[PDB]
Amino acid sequence: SYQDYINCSREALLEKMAELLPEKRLTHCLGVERAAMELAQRFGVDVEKASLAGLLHDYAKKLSDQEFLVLIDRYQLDPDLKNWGNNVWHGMVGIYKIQEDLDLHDSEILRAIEIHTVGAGQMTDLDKVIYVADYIEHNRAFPGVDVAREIASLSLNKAVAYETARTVEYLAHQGFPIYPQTLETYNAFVHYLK
Amino acid sequence: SYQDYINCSREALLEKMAELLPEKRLTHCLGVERAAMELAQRFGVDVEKASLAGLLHDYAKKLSDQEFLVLIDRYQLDPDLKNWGNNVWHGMVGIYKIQEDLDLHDSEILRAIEIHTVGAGQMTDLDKVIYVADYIEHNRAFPGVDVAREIASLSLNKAVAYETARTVEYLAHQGFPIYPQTLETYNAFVHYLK
Ligand SMILES: [Fe+3]
Ligand SMILES: [Fe+3]
Ligand SMILES: [Fe+3]
Ligand SMILES: [Fe+3]
Repeated sequence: SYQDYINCSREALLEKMAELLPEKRLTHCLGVERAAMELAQRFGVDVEKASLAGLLHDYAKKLSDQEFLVLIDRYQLDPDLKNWGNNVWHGMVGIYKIQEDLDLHDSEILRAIEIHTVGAGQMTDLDKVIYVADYIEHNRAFPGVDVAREIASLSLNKAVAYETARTVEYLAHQGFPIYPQTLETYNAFVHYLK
Repeated sequence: SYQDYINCSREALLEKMAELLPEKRLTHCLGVERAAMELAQRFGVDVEKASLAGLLHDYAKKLSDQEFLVLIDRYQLDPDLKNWGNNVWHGMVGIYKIQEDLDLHDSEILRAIEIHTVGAGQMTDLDKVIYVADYIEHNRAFPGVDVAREIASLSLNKAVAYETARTVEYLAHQGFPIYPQTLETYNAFVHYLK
């Protein structure tokens, strides 16, 4: 059960998340919970850890900038984090809020949430499951999501590679800064595209 | 004159480069020489240093992999360079071959050639001139070169930003590894797009 990892039931968690997040965002989290379960089954990851990490991954999406800056100071995190924003923070810093609120201490689940946006050069299978689940969950509708879904049916690594390449491509297309850890992920996984 | 910086005349250099490079590549170098002169005039860079760096920038384009690996060892360069290829090497390592052949010691010209492919987070105006000249020289015909040319008529910094964004976008589109220094350039300049 979820209570093996957090301080409340799944039902209790959903009630709490419904207060924290817009409807569309909670719907997304429920989508990631489901997609993570399917991917974990496929690729030999604990379905329960995948499901919970999937539900929780965007728990901190709506924290204010000030709250994130407070957490960076309190946990004495990488000071460079102050140069970024919500997209980097909600996973990389938001894990601390999740830990405070839910008493989540499982290192594997925390790490999967931590890097769900930016990845890392080295990712566990759980990390990859959450990273991909976020991109392919059934509520998502962006051009090319069909390709991501097909790839994810065959190869977890190629799915990470594809998603990361598309993210880097889109950020450069839009003229947004690219977090350096994102490139670390990109360069580590891009060989899987062939 | 060019002989103020190298061990031969411009005419002598062109004869030497004609033996080293395919016709199309030498034509390109002549295009960069010209574009660098125009940009340097516009943005307050020594036109002579810009012209020479422009002509020389791709001097080492046709060195073999083995020759580059030999130079990395001989000059005890960043060992990570062995994980890359011609695109990174011809500037970053090729400067040593240029120095050997032509007795080029001017630090400014060498640096501009060194980073003409990947840029850096900190670039001199000469560095930016060569970086942009390479992209907009009159022989180039790629979709969007007209936009690059317009931007370069107004802002050197925005031209660097635009070129770097398009390069990162294209590398990710194609599924090629992105040299980390390229991202350093991207993140440093992307603010100029606005
Ligand atoms: Fe997220
Ligand atoms: Fe998400
Ligand atoms: Fe070049
Ligand atoms: Fe060139």
